[PDB]
Parts: sequence; C-alpha cells; structure tokens
Amino acid sequence: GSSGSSGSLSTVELSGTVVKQGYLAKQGHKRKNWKVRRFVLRKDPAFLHYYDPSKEENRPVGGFSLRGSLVSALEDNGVPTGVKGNVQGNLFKVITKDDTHYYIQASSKAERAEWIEAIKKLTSGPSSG
Repeated sequence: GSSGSSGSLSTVELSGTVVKQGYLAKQGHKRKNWKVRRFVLRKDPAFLHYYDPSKEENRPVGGFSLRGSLVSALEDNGVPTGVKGNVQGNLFKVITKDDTHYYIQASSKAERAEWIEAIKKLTSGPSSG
C-alpha cells in the first residue's frame, strides 16, 4: 500500500478553491521521457499539487508552493534550452523560490496559457486588468 499519514487532520494545502484542474506531463528522469500526471490547481491557499494516475493514491505525488513561485512559457520551439533530447511545443516552466524551474506540459496549447496565467494568479505578477 501507499500512505504517508493515517489520515485524521483536515486538509490544508489541498484545502484551496480549485482554480484549475486537468492532466499535465511533468519531465523527470527515469521512465518514459515525459509522464502524464493529474495536476490540480487551488487558490486560498494558493498551491498546485499533482497525483499519479498510473497509481492509485488519493494523496498527490508532490506539490510546490505557488506564492513564492513563478511561471513562464518556453518560446524556444521544439527544445527549450538544454533539456534531454527534445520536448513538445508550447510548454511552460515554473521558477520557484529555489530557482529550480519546473518544466511542465499542458493538454493543449491553450490549456498551457491557462495553466500558466492561472499559476501566475496565485503567484505575484501581472494579472489584474
């Protein structure tokens, strides 16, 4: 089985108003090039978690803070800059406070901009107006 904590306390990070939901493809070593994962977007609190579909676990596979994070698109066609092999088109990265830069993919070209603008919302940047 798989489970971190028994499960008593009340949700927190995942206790935010869903702002965006769907399936994305996060880039990570091992396994196929890119793996599809169910990403969830929340607000107040502002967080973004994702769960592995291939598996069967309520809890997310990960999740990083949005407040102190960033998001951008990868203009560089085909490949971004120095990513293993190549990558799809119309992707986006997320620059966290640790200047990690998490590369993710959207279901559709639009889905991206959406998943992007969305994140931004949570984070501090352009949105208003």
